[PDB]
Amino acid sequence: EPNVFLIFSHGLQGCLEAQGGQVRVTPACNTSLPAQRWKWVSRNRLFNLGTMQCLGTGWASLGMYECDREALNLRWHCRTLGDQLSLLLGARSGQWRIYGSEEDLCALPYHEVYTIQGNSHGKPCTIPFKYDNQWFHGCTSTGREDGHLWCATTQDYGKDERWGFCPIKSNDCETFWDKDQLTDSCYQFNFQSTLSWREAWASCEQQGADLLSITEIHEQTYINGLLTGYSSTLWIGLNDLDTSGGWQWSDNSPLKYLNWESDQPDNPSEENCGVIRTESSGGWQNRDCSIALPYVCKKKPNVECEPSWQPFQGHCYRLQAEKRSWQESKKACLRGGGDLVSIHSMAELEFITKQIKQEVEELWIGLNDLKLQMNFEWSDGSLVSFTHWHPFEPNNFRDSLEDCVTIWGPEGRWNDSPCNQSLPSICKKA
Repeated sequence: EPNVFLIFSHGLQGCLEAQGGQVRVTPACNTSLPAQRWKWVSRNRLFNLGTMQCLGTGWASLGMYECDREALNLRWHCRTLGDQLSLLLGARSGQWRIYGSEEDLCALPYHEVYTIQGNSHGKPCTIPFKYDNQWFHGCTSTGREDGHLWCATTQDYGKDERWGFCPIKSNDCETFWDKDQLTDSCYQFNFQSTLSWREAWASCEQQGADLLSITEIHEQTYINGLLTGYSSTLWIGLNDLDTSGGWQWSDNSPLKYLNWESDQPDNPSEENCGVIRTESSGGWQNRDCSIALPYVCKKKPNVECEPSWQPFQGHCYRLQAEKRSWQESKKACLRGGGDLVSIHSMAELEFITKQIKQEVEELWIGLNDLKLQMNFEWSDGSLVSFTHWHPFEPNNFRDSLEDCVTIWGPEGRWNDSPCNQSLPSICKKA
């Protein structure tokens, strides 16, 4: 019902129809009628709800045939379909569009829907498929008692007995999820499935979810945690993929907590997607995004300033041209009754970079990991709600221990560097 649509011709002023094995175009289009209702399916086949059959011709013997029929041509490219109909039917501006909205017929293609459990290793729903000589164009609950929506991963479940569960967008977390009662976070460890990162990213999105994000040390300890006793290597949605940026979370979460393996990450150019390993007791490694590994999903239900200080929104900001270590830079802020600058918004980053930093190369900012290594916090106890690393940053967490963060160049993105280094700094108080 969501991605089912009606084909329409302006040149012929009528929608496509199917009757038995013959195709007619009728000017009076009613969405109520299923014989006029179509949807895209696998193998570039076009599926009809009313007839529960596919459109095809012969290698101009056009009509409607069973999808299983291999000897005919049942394949259609949406981008040419409009042009083809005009040829085989004569719709002699004269273009073919979706009935409701003037959208191309490629507006709602068939998305591979990835399974979750079952003897099928996450393999996508084969649509259509045949159980007990009945054609299905989606997931059905018939053949179960628990009522859970399931589908097959082959042309014939009677012959192959290959099945899987269906993804369900929801705001509860039951049967398919474990729940952390401290944070209302629901996690899903798909040990058996084997999908790419891009494929896995999809399978999570399909469930009103996304790939894992470990934003706090508590999350890692909890997960460490649920992995206990098991053997696997799982995708986590830690990517290097933003060409113009460093590491980030697939859910645009702030990268404040790290748990890389000792000699990791190596090959940040070829291996752009991160994984969690049980063997390292929760440690992170980066691998090739093309490889097929299990994955983990995560979802959550439901001013007048001082004289030398320029203002932005709630707070006042000032530049210290004097060069110092990170720590001695923070002290000079205290002497001013403020702390090292803290950034919580992109707007705040632009101002600080455009108005305050100006044409100075590098600057210390409030971010560090001195309290606990690998866990970054702002100096003024502010929440880390924003992360804007430069490409392949951060990288100095295992080499320096006392790892501190700087703004670098015009763009305003960040490098991490030992607090050894002497640079200018920016202060912020209200």
